[PDB]
Amino acid sequence: VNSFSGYLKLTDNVYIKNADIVEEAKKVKPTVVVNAANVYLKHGGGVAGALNKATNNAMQVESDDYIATNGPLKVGGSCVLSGHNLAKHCLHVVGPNVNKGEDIQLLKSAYENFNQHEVLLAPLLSAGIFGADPIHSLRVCVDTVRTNVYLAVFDKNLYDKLVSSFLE
Repeated sequence: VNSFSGYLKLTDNVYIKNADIVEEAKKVKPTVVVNAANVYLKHGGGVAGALNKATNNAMQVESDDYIATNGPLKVGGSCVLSGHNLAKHCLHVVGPNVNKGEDIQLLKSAYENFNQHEVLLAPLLSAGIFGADPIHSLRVCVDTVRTNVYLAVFDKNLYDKLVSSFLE
């Protein structure tokens, strides 16, 4: 349980590894895995699509049920649902999509949800199709999160850029 191996320390509580977050979740068995969700919890692509596919659509079925009760999430908000076979819990967090004009300030609010959980396996929020600068997103993470965060970054080129920008 929570057997993280091969992570590089960035700060006392933020670690990083060049790895696939789905493969890590299966090896590590974490208490919490974080999903880079959208407000409708439609796990179509990116991290969200990969995590959902690894549950063979169990996560989407549960998410559809939650959205029928609560309506859409808010940007900056989150919900804790089942982790299915990847984790005990999955924390679905909505970061801002700056392509759509959503406020980059809200990325702080997004990361703040991490502080309700003592250890998390997570991706960088608001990267990819959400349009934010990933190095900037890591800055906000290390400024905001006070609990133990293990970040999985798939792209080796981006991984090297991140480790350079933080330790060089």
